[PDB]
Amino acid sequence: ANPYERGPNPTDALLEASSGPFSVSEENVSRLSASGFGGGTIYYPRENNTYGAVAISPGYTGTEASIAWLGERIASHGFVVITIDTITTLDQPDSRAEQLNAALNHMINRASSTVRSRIDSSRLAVMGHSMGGGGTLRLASQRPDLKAAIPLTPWHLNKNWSSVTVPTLIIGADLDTIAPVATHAKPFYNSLPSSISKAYLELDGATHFAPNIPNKIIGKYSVAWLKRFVDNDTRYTQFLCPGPRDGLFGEVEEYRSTCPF
Ligand SMILES: [Cl-]
Ligand SMILES: [Cl-]
Repeated sequence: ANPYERGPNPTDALLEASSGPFSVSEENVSRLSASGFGGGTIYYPRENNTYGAVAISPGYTGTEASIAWLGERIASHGFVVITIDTITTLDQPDSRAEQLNAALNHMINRASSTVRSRIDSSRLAVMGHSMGGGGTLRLASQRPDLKAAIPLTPWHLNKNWSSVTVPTLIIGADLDTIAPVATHAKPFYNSLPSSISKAYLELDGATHFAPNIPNKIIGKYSVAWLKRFVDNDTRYTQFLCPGPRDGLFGEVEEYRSTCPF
């Protein structure tokens, strides 16, 4: 049996809820004590166990407030999650990649024993919004030991991510005029190797700012992806394969994947 399984057997309704089954506490990280990034908040499950750890970046002009809901929701499904502030809010994707890496290292090495005792440092993931999603792709290309990557409405001038080996879920937004899916999210997904576990989920009726507002579909599929790949939790394959409905009258605009994985 899988030693990394946490929490009850999942259902659609459990993943769509505003909170998962774990109570969550928070640890503040000050800007100055955050070596290589701008501080942030660590959310963790109160139940003592070891969990995978996730670092999440905002985008250009964004602060951790724009991603806080998602950090707390993911932590409530059984993850230690840091939502970061960047060194400046105008940092570019490849800078955000370095800061995500710094934040992972902070959680493992420099956070309190309350946080560190709950982290399985061999099971790490990264996520980010917009330029933070571009930073997610860059770090995933640089760190094949990561267990999952989730770029949310990502922006990056580099379209070629054929070097990425990490299981990657790209979430695009159909109405996005800031990082249009035709020039960012879809080219990124298409350049990822066909031989990795990957998926593309395009939200219906959503703008670039959809990740900054509590969103049932972003929360559901982020958690399912992290469960399946950070925890190797095959109880969550059912949500990814075949995935959300995308036909006429569907849950999303489009879903693609390399299932069965
Ligand atoms: Cl949506
Ligand atoms: Cl929603």
